[PDB]
Amino acid sequence: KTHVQLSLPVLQVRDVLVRGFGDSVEEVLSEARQHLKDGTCGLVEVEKGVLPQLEQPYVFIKRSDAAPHGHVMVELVAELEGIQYGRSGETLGVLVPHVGEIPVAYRKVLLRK
Repeated sequence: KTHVQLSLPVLQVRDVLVRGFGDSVEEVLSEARQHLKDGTCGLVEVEKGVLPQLEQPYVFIKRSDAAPHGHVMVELVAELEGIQYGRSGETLGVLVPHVGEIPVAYRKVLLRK
């Protein structure tokens, strides 16, 4: 399938133990996709002061369309030193590894895989 229905645990930035996916744009997009497939991916909602608390490169989920079965269609865009790799809509949040942090909510998305 080109798209997969996921329910992503929404984490508070100060709970996150592993604050990024790796060290290159290509690695973080790779690792993000692997963690989404394995159900080991969390979502941090972006507000003032959140991104400086996480590690670059960043992996964002961005709205790809204007919502089958309650699931917003999203795609991955990475960012390193102010340059983005991909072009998409509004940010729903920044992806991070999930290693058992307690979420505050779940975000239903349809991920272009």
